[PDB]
Amino acid sequence: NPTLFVSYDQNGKKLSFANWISVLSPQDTPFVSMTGKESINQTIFSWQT
Amino acid sequence: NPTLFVSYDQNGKKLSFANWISVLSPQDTPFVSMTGKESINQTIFSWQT
Repeated sequence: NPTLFVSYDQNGKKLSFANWISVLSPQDTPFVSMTGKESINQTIFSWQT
Repeated sequence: NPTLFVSYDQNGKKLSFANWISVLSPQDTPFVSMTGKESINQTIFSWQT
């Protein structure tokens, strides 16, 4: 094999990959977290004022 | 036309109203929350100073 053995002449070398993923995702949701839930039956709802 | 049932084609529909009414007309009236009232008989009253 080549005279001088260096990192560029290596085959079958492990990847040294990282076992995680940078999940940089904001999901605060301040509004929906305090609005409130109310079930309905139709696709159109109305109210009086 | 389509034998399947779709919201746009439904005829008998329960409106699913809100079951209340919203009114914001203020009713504070602080000046009426003063000292109590005083019943009288005649349409003209008076006092000495």
